[PDB]
Amino acid sequence: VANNMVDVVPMEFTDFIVPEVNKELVFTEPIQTIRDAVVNILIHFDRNFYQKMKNPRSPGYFIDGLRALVKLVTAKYQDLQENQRFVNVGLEKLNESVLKVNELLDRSISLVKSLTFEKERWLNTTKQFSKTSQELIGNCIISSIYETYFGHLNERERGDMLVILKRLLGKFAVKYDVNYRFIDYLVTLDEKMKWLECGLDKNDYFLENMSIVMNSQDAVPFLLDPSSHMITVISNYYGNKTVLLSFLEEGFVKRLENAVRFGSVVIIQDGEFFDPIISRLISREFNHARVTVEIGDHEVDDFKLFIHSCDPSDIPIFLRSRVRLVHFVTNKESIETRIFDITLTEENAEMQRKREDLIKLNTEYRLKLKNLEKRLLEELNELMVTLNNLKKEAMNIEKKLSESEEFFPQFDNLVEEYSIIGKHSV
Repeated sequence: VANNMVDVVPMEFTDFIVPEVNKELVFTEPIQTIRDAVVNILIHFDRNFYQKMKNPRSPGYFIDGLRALVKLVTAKYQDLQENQRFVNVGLEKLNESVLKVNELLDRSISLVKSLTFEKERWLNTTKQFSKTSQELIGNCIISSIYETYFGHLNERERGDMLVILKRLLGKFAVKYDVNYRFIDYLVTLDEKMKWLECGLDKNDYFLENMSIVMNSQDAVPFLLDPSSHMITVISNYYGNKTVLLSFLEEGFVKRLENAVRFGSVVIIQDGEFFDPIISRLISREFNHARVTVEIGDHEVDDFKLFIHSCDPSDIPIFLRSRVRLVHFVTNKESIETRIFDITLTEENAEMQRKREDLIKLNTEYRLKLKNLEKRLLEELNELMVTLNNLKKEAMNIEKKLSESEEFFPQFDNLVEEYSIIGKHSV
């Protein structure tokens, strides 16, 4: 099943070294390509996941994870292919311009130095894209698994399962990122600003949960929010598009049929009292004629569905398999993370502000450097000024990275001295 799912997407783009593992640890055909290693890794993760969560085990998580893996791999691989084509064309254009300049003593020395700097930058970029290509499949596994398995987890168990996943990636010799983060890699600053202005909590966990809620295009999202603030933030996010509803209301059939005819976003309250009338809609068993679904006793033809519930105590059978289960329930790990964050923001706001501003400035510097590189490559298909500006931006980025590396030991010492306070408060 996994092989037929992953044999449609180009995976065999990077090198692979065959690891030495036990014969009992492998399940598919002997390791010859990327696909068998990916399947072995993900089935080992599935077994370890069902061992950790401790009854029959539904294979729906496997299908959801395989679909999300396909989507993440195709999107990230397409983006990396465009970036690699762009840097290759840029290197070719730079080599042609250098040859033309050398064909036609201070100016010659400056041109030679600029060409050498451009060649060194191109070599460093080639190494960077090579590392990114080797890293790509590992990051895609991390992201899709995080999307389809880690929704209903608190922070500590989520981190432990991520540790298990990177250990499994290391065992089958598939490289990944030592400092992976969903927010930094697949969320930009504009979505962060949008989420925070809509009324979201400043903690990272609720941001991640909202991200996997709005990045689940296959399964319908389930929200277990006892404090019911996600209803308000979704209302603020969607504006007038929200149509709030619950099973307690009598006319839910009329409201849903009007909504699906209009195509509005619907949020359902009281998730513990589900009615199977919309089981066709939550399962997306449509018929293509025009796309039609059968709801109730009458056939009905940009519609989204959300489920909201304030019951942290029962999820209906087969709904938990047809939904994306996320949680907004505070636990001991959440308490520890929140008190750590508030302690950090109350002891020294200058260091936190400097770190955040440095990260944002590095991102803006990278964006400006990419824009300037695209502009100069478009102009080529003058040069010294753009090269000097790019060198200055790279030097500023390196200085900010060095400052962050030097301040990282201070953060580690703070964590070491404040774990006592964290465990005491818990």
